[PDB]
Amino acid sequence: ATLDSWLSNEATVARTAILNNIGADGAWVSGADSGIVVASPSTDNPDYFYTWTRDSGLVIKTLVDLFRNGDTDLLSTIEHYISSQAIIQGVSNPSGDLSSGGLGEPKFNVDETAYTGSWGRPQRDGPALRATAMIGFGQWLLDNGYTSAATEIVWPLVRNDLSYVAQYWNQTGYDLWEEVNGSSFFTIAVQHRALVEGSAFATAVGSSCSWCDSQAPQILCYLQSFWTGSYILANFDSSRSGKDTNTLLGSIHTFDPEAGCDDSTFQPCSPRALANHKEVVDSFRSIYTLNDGLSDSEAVAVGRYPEDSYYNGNPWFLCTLAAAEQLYDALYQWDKQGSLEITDVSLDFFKALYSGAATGTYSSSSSTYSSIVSAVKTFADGFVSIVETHAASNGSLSEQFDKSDGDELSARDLTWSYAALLTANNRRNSVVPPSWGETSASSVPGTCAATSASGTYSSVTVTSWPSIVAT
Ligand SMILES: *[C@@H]1O[C@H](CO)[C@@H](O[C@@H]2O[C@H](CO)[C@@H](O[C@@H]3O[C@H](CO[C@H]4O[C@H](CO[C@H]5O[C@H](CO)[C@@H](O)[C@H](O)[C@@H]5O)[C@@H](O)[C@H](O[C@H]5O[C@H](CO)[C@@H](O)[C@H](O)[C@@H]5O)[C@@H]4O)[C@@H](O)[C@H](O[C@H]4O[C@H](CO)[C@@H](O)[C@H](O)[C@@H]4O[C@H]4O[C@H](CO)[C@@H](O)[C@H](O)[C@@H]4O[C@H]4O[C@H](CO)[C@@H](O)[C@H](O)[C@@H]4O)[C@@H]3O)[C@H](O)[C@H]2NC(C)=O)[C@H](O)[C@H]1NC(C)=O
Ligand SMILES: *[C@@H]1O[C@H](CO)[C@@H](O[C@@H]2O[C@H](CO)[C@@H](O[C@@H]3O[C@H](CO)[C@@H](O)[C@H](O[C@H]4O[C@H](CO)[C@@H](O)[C@H](O)[C@@H]4O[C@H]4O[C@H](CO)[C@@H](O)[C@H](O)[C@@H]4O)[C@@H]3O)[C@H](O)[C@H]2NC(C)=O)[C@H](O)[C@H]1NC(C)=O
Ligand SMILES: C[C@H]1O[C@H](O[C@H]2[C@H](O)[C@@H](O)[C@@H](O[C@H]3[C@H](O)[C@@H](O)[C@@H](O)O[C@@H]3CO)O[C@@H]2CO)[C@H](O)[C@@H](O)[C@@H]1N[C@H]1C=C(CO)[C@@H](O)[C@H](O)[C@H]1O
Ligand SMILES: *[C@H]1O[C@H](CO)[C@@H](O)[C@H](O)[C@@H]1O
Ligand SMILES: *[C@H]1O[C@H](CO)[C@@H](O)[C@H](O)[C@@H]1O
Ligand SMILES: *[C@H]1O[C@H](CO)[C@@H](O)[C@H](O)[C@@H]1O
Ligand SMILES: *[C@H]1O[C@H](CO)[C@@H](O)[C@H](O)[C@@H]1O
Ligand SMILES: *[C@H]1O[C@H](CO)[C@@H](O)[C@H](O)[C@@H]1O
Ligand SMILES: *[C@H]1O[C@H](CO)[C@@H](O)[C@H](O)[C@@H]1O
Ligand SMILES: *[C@H]1O[C@H](CO)[C@@H](O)[C@H](O)[C@@H]1O
Ligand SMILES: *[C@H]1O[C@H](CO)[C@@H](O)[C@H](O)[C@@H]1O
Ligand SMILES: *[C@H]1O[C@H](CO)[C@@H](O)[C@H](O)[C@@H]1O
Ligand SMILES: *[C@H]1O[C@H](CO)[C@@H](O)[C@H](O)[C@@H]1O
Repeated sequence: ATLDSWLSNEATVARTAILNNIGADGAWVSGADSGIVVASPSTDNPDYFYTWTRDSGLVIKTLVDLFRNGDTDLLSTIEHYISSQAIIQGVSNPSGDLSSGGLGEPKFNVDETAYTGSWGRPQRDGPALRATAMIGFGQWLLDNGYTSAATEIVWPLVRNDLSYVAQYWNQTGYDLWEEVNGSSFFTIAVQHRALVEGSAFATAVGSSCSWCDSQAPQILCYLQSFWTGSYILANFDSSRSGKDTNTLLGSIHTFDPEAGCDDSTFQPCSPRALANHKEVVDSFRSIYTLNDGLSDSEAVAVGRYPEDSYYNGNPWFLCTLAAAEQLYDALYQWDKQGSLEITDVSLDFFKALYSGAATGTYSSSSSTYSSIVSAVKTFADGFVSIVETHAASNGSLSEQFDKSDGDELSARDLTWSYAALLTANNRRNSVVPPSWGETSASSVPGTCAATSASGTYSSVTVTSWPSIVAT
């Protein structure tokens, strides 16, 4: 269709735009140091000309997956990023120093100096996301015989971030949207993931991560509290409803292609994640004029949370794409398992798309399976069409699009918007990320304990990168 062709061309635009936003050769961000991912080239109204640990980590993880799939030209970009982080980790900032909380700092100036003004800090999801991005490259390094780079450069940087996660996971902080000071689903979910793959990586380089091991099961134990019985609570200590795309992001970014539809880890096809998906998406159906007239079986423009007032509260490209990505992941999981199950928890999600839905197990060769996956694929593609409809003619994706007229607003050419497009497109094409070991990390302890474990901190100096040839 035109969606297919638009996506193929947009994926090329997205890759280029991301590179334009990374220093020190990025065309849109002169001033940014080497390997510094800038959130947006917008220097004013709003000023997003800074580097966020979260956006950077999410973007780099996307680039690492493309690289491992054959986009070898991204190698230098990844190396520069890792080199820049060795410096950033040691930058004394309002959150602290390397070993005293500095790693939880949300953003920095593009020249690698600390941002000293007031900001919602700390944001504990950053160290987890940065660790996950680096671990993926470290795995490639190990697999391709560059053991030294993995052991001496990557591992020590990762060890710092994992120590921060294990030490402070059970403390409040700001959510990914930088507004709620409390405890957040997305954050807890990505932290659990980071400790699990961090322990596997530590073992691989001949070291260990005892703190990853003791804390991961406890974080997972706590993660269960976010399920309300009908949807996933985005944050504790909040007065909002709790329906928030924060939860869809938590699911797609902790998706493991080897995982079943596990409720404990909220995988994309888990009854809990599907039930949550309908609750979150439905919360935007009546608040945006842009959604007027659409029925419940049709995709709609999705924002962050229904109570949002940032720029008056509008749909976001990355949030609308996350709604589609969770479904592409679920389709992949159902296909790989050879069946789909409908339970009392997920019945409403399915019934909205296929009125004949009934609880039961449906094999991939059954008529019901076929009807359901077709309906789900159409629904998912629907979200992507809404994005296509509001992107600029040359493919530019801003942070938000107007709730009434769909015009682009807020930060222009948002790097995260482009990475979200690349991942949704990949999943749509059944291109999945490497597994993180969910299959041996979904067991919940019988009793949850408020605890922590302190790891270790040590400053890393990147003397030089070996002549790595990636073919
Ligand atoms: C698809 O096509 C689109 C359209 O062409 C492409 O998007 C355009 O991309 C160009 C860059 O190639 C952008 O140029 C920059 O513009 C800003 C000013 O932007 C504001 O004003 C624009 C003009 O407004 C007026 O005209 C329009 C009609 O043309 C009219 O409608 C409007 O009412 C008004 O009359 C606006 O268009 C623009 O809006 C956009 O952004 C909004 C905010 O994000 C968003 O909400 C909107 O929806 C819209 O998207 C906005 O209001 C210039 O400031 C900027 O100049 C800097 O960069 C150039 C080099 O790139 C440099 O020569 C300048 O000296 C200056 O450099 C500073 O900033 C750089 C980073 O931006 C930095 O690297 C430099 O070192 C330097 O930084 C230092 O100083 C700053 C001072 O603030 C400081 O903060 C730093 O710390 C540091 O010390 C560019 O000229 C267009 O804005 C943009 N247009 C649109 C509509 O988006 C798109 O890229 C294409 N996509 C693809 C994939 O190809
Ligand atoms: C550190 O780790 C410990 C151990 O894991 C954490 O302790 C657990 O904390 C959770 C969350 O407080 C707690 O769960 C609550 O149990 C209560 C009953 O014992 C419930 O009343 C409470 O209900 C809320 O959550 C439900 C979903 O589970 C919602 O359906 C319900 O509407 C409630 O949500 C509203 O109210 C809360 C106030 O609790 C508010 O913050 C929300 O925004 C929302 O408005 C929870 O189920 C566990 O019992 C605790 N476990 C133990 C063993 O003590 C601790 O929270 C961690 N601390 C940090 C900072 O990480
Ligand atoms: C970029 C960021 O901007 C906004 O956040 C800041 C607010 O503008 C400030 O007002 C202040 O928010 C405080 C509230 O006013 C207060 O009522 C209470 O909620 O505490 C808040 C924190 O102290 O500071 C905010 C920064 O912490 C906007 O609300 C926020 O959502 C924006 N974040 C986006 C930007 C990027 C960069 O691409 C992403 O990393 C985030 O995920 C986006 O959500
Ligand atoms: C998640 O992982 C646990 C082990 O930690 C399994 O028991 C479960 O079946 C799933 O694979
Ligand atoms: C599954 O595994 C976890 C540890 O990962 C245990 O805590 C749980 O009791 C179950 O054996
Ligand atoms: C948190 O609590 C656990 C036990 O509940 C300890 O093992 C840990 O050292 C920390 O005190
Ligand atoms: C994390 O916090 C626990 C308390 O829950 C401490 O015992 C531990 O030393 C670390 O500081
Ligand atoms: C956590 O606590 C341990 C023991 O005090 C330290 O070694 C570590 O640096 C972190 O502060
Ligand atoms: C924690 O442990 C690391 C790795 O063993 C040390 O290098 C560091 O100094 C701290 O003692
Ligand atoms: C802690 O560990 C780092 C990474 O190996 C070293 O650079 C530092 O000198 C200290 O041994
Ligand atoms: C590790 O941390 C030190 C400061 O404690 C820095 O000088 C070094 O560049 C690295 O970031
Ligand atoms: C890397 O190593 C250098 C010394 O070669 C230190 O100055 C830096 O703090 C980091 O440990
Ligand atoms: C690169 O190698 C130098 C050799 O002196 C170290 O000092 C530095 O810590 C980095 O590992």
